[PDB]
Amino acid sequence: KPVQNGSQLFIKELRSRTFPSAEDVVARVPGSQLTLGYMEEHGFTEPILVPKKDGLGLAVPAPTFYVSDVENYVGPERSVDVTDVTKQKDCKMKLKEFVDYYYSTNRKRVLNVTNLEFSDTRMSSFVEPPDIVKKLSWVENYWPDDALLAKPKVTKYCLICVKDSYTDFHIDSGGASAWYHVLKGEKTFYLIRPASANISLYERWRSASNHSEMFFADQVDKCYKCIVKQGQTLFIPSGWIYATLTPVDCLAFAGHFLHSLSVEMQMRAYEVERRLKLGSLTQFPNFETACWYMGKHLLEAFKGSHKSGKQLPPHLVQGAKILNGAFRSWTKKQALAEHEDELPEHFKPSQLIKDLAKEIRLSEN
Ligand SMILES: O=C(O)CNC(=O)C(=O)O
Ligand SMILES: [Cl-]
Ligand code: NI
Repeated sequence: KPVQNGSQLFIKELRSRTFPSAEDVVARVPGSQLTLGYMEEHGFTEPILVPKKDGLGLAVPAPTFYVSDVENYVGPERSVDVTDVTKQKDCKMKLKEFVDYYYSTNRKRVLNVTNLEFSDTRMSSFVEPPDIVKKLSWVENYWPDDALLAKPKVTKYCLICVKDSYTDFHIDSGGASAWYHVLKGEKTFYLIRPASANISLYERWRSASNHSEMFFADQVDKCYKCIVKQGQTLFIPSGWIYATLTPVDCLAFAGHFLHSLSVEMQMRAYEVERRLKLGSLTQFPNFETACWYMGKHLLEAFKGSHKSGKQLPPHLVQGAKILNGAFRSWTKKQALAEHEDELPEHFKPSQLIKDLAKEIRLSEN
């Protein structure tokens, strides 16, 4: 007799379990200290909690902004993805109907909205991602405004979760990093380090037919518990395997981004999700396109280095090597035309690869 993940009993069982504190792993940092220099010094390999939004350059509405306000600014008629936590099955419904449920007393069901991207709505102007995210983000820096392919629509999510909701262990799509801001309520994260063997266990667990009957954290050494409270912001690094529990009704904002400190992990995660073939619904759209733009940027940086007389930093050269490898796999004979759909206009992949390979050789000397 197995326990279904996200069921009433599961939650009761999970609430009772003791986990190691995120204390020893999650750094608490004031917003003004979260700079590019800080990220480079530490490598953004561990999650970071910023207890107050001051200095982050994050814009969000006041905590007097309610789910009812979300309905108004997003649009009552908007189709949204709703997860039935007690079944771990998703469905579609008008936001109006979810909001109706949310304000119901005697909720029979445990339902959440965790995929509402609002950048195309009136609510978009009320939220601006942290400055550090804009500084790190490959799309923000390298995807041109006049591009014929649409930017990955992953920059502004509104998360609405009722008390006792649960999101099972996962790695976010594209191995993207995340910022996560709790506006009202609190959100508990269960964090697992993306050590290589953990990643492999994760892939095997997730590919198993009975994954919903198995608590993944049982298979790893350390799963850290991190409570994120009202007004706090959590930055989750590339590749981290995590689940969440919602202790009280919670409203949160989040966004996802790729960056130059985790090229290797981004590719490893992308490779895993492609073998899993999930149709994630939360997929990082045009991950490959963002990588092509990064690759073009790196080539320009290499060429520029000859005029500046200053070498690119080692992690960028290593990043270039990893990207060039991916570029080769995506354009191989058998490498499909699913891959060609993600190539930006005006790209000559075989020429880019050859030019990057040469610049890398020159740089290494
Ligand atoms: O909000 C939650 O409980 C879970 N959200 C995520 O996993 C995410 O934003 O990527
Ligand atoms: Cl990005
Ligand atoms: Ni997630």
